[PDB]
Amino acid sequence: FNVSLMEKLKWKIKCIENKFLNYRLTTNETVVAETEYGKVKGVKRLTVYDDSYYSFEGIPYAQPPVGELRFKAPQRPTPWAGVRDCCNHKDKSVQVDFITGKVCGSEDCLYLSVYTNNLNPETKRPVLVYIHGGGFIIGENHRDMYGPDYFIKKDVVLINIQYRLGALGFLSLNSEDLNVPGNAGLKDQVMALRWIKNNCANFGGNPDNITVFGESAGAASTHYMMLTEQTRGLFHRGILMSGNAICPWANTQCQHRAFTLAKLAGYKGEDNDKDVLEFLMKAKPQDLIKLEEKVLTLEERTNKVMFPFGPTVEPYQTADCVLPKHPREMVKTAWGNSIPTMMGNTSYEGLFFTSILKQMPLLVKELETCVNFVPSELADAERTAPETLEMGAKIKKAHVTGETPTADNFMDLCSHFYFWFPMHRLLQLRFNHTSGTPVYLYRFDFDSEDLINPYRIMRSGRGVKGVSHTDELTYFFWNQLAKRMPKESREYKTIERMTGIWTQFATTGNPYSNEIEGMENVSWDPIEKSDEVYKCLNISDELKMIDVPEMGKIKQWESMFEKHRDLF
Ligand SMILES: *B(O)c1cc(Br)cc(N2CCCC2)c1
Repeated sequence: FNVSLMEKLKWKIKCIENKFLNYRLTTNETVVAETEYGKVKGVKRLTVYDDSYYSFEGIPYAQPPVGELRFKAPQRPTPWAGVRDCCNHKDKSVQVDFITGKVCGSEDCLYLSVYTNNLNPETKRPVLVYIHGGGFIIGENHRDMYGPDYFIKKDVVLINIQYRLGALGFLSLNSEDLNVPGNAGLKDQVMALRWIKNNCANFGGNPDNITVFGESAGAASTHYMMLTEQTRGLFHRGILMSGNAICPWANTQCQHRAFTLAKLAGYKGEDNDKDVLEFLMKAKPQDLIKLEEKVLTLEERTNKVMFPFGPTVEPYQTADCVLPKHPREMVKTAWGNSIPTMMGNTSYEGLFFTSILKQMPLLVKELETCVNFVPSELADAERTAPETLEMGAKIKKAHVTGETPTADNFMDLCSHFYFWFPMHRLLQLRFNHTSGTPVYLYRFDFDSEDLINPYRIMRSGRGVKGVSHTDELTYFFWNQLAKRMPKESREYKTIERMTGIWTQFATTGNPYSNEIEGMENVSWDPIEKSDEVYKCLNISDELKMIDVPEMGKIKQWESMFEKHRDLF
């Protein structure tokens, strides 16, 4: 699973190019802004499209979670006299670099970045807050991956946050005396959102008009931020891009896995929460993150647990508790059910798993009965119960198109298991607990290899057709693999469309505007509870409202809950 020497060298070359471009697009125009915690100094930067924006990076929203603060809820940062230099980014959270294979980052990572094309707008502006994905184990707010260069064409304030990843963000212990209930990384997000609420006006933002959005684990995070009581009314729109909290990969009960991690790292002693914590508290952070890949058992991997540490139901209550119940239970009471909401997925999500399939062809044989993809809550432990075989058959008829299952059948199935089916479950649960504010659906169906992002390397997608999970990021954010596209190019037009639609929705709670090219004939209605078939804006070279192509398969997955409706 090591990225090729060829791509490692391409990547090293691109990292160097990025350093020089970043320098070249820096200006001498520094500015100072006020915050609750003291003055911050930022700087204007340029874009390759000859735009410019004010950039503040490395604004702390919490105390560095180091030493005794490791694995704990974030605390408010210490204020400062004088001016804090925010003209440079800070480290990303400790994580494995997927190109190099080496551990990178720092425990000192609780920062956010703020961007706008005008620090003194004549009216206060929509504030968009992006939470990055990466399975809660990788990711950053560095502009080599999430550059604001496209968004700042619009009159908005854009904020990109970091939050703790991996075991450092998501360790969880049952022992109440130890104050490690879990979800430290989601609590990081909460404290970032509180900072934004109370400070965005200083950068020209409207604190009464905040939109939180994210993709993949960032979408699950956004959803968590819409579910938890901790954030009630902190913001006003939400966009879930290819994920939510009901996704099987987006939460896990990981309380037993701390001991395993400790033991991988050399711990000698018994499985006792306090002894385990003390060992983990002294370990080098890079040693723990490097070994995180080894934590899951054969059984857990088989049963489709994707990450050893992630969002979890906390075993006891604390003042900072974010997830006191399972996400489905949390939907039934969520304040965020009553704010304008947009959700979507790409047209071939499962293509994302091309790399894993290449290395483990045997996975395709799982579709012979499909029992491993039956939702874990329904399946028996060995996945041999006659009921489990029955449910797996429903899945098999949904995705296997011939006598022998194919790799494409596998990836199609993945689209539904990991993304479309959780979306369906969320929409149906939400309809029974909402003021009635609208939810809009999109389907991202624009395929190009003329402009890409780094995930395409991770998924072995060079020369591969189809719109994978993460392919839409390319049209939202600058990354170091990008380039200036001709303004009449289909790629450039898609950048304008995506940032336009998101800015339009952020502003009004309605993603339609006849000011967007190609939307002239679009009648984009939100989903109603009585709808048997979901309507979505399909985003390709043309913008077209269609019934969701995935609907039939979605209903087939739902039928597995025929005799278990209370679990749907
Ligand atoms: B999104 O943050 C996301 C979803 C899935 Br499913 C899997 C990942 N990974 C797996 C390998 C690294 C990130 C991310």
